Amino acid sequence: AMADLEQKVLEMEASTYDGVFIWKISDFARKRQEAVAGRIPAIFSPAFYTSRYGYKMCLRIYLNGDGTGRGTHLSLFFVVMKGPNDALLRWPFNQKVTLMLLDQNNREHVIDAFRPDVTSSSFQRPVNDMNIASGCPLFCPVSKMEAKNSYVRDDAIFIKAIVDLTGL
Amino acid sequence: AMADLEQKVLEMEASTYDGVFIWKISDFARKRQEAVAGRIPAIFSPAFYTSRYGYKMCLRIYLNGDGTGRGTHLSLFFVVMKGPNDALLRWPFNQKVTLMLLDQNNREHVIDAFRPDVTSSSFQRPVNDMNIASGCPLFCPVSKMEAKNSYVRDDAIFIKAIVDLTGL
Amino acid sequence: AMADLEQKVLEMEASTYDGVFIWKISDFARKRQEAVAGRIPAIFSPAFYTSRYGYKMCLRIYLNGDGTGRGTHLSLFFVVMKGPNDALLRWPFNQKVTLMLLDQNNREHVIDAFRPDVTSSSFQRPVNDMNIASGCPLFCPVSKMEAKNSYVRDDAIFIKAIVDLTGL
Repeated sequence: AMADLEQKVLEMEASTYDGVFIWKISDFARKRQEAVAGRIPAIFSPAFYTSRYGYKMCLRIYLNGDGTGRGTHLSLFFVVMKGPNDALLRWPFNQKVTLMLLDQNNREHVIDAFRPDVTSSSFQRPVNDMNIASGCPLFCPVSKMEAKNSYVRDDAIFIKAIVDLTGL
Repeated sequence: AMADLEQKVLEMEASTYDGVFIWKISDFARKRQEAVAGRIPAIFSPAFYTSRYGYKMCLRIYLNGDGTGRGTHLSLFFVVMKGPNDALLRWPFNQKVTLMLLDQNNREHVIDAFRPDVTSSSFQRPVNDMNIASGCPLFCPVSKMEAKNSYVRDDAIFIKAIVDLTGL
Repeated sequence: AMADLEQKVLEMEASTYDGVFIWKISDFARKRQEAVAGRIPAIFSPAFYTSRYGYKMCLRIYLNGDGTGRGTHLSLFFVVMKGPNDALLRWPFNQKVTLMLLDQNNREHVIDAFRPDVTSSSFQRPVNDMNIASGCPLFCPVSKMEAKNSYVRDDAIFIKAIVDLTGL
């Protein structure tokens, strides 16, 4: 109860309703090692929405990679979740998604973007809490970021997601 | 206090600040029977506002009717509540209000609208937590909705309120 | 924990993210006297932001004055706080700030505005929870408001802050 209430509070505190989400990941070094050790391979971000009563979404990241990026890259994925208002939304989900690793020197951000494969189960109306994630297995080489550079600063990185709202 | 905190959280989670409110009512059948049985004739929706510091409002619904619609219609009412910034607002409340029962096939929503009766106590600056509710006693026949149709889907209905912001 | 969670909830409830904040100060008479008695010289307002992930700011008011306004004026100051996303923001803080004491008769509001002194310690990237406050020592004579007039009504006053978003 108490713990479950704190959770709702944190989720409410991180949520946004305009399709733009910024995820600050503090304690980067520790989490990065917990991933390398396979103790905590992935981390989910809090949920965010395309509009006040729009699609519910979240991100999933592997600090030491997944799939073709395992052990060599930071893998970042987008997840369509079951939203409270899904019955009012058009399905399958078909909004362009842009994902970024922010350069804290704003000189060169890592960026990738994709248009949902309407035939994939990842974008159908959610039956479970979350649909199968999809995104960027090779989002960023562990060396480009992590190592040093300008992506990690004061032991934290910022991930940014932009869900295009065309048609909504 | 714990229970009181949960309530505030849930209210904050539902609040909107642009005059548009979508109220999803799950467990329709059960609440519908609680209404027919006379155990819980009415339900208040969480509060929403015309602006970040505007009028505070909520909805009141009778799943089995009230007044001229008792036992035959779904009665939907609008409620002007005592807001924390009422001293900065113009009174009496004078914004056009639109109420809707959403068709979950978007085939044809039930809609009605009204201009507040400036001389009614329902729209004067609140002295109590809530002014006397007013709205639509004959909003929707129990048969048009409930029965089946496209308003009730997966045992839930969606009510939508839109407060016109002209002059604010 | 319990009180900690309530505090978090109260903060979230008061925050805004568009650079506009309205601060309602109730129990004016009592707090006014506590300031006069030197028991509680100043009060801080809840935090608000320039954007969803922008600068974090709050206000600091002296109901019985501070500095050149001590004992004769209401002193109102602006505070740049350490925000969770300062790494992503440009420093020093350089947005125009407008502060107002609202006339609850909307006939004559007290207003002042300033463009940050970029060389000031008050606008550099925060090292501590709060930077040195800056603002209006002689914002409003204790007599103009307090005494009576239209600023204090039903034992409450409203302070409003508007942070210009040009460049953000």
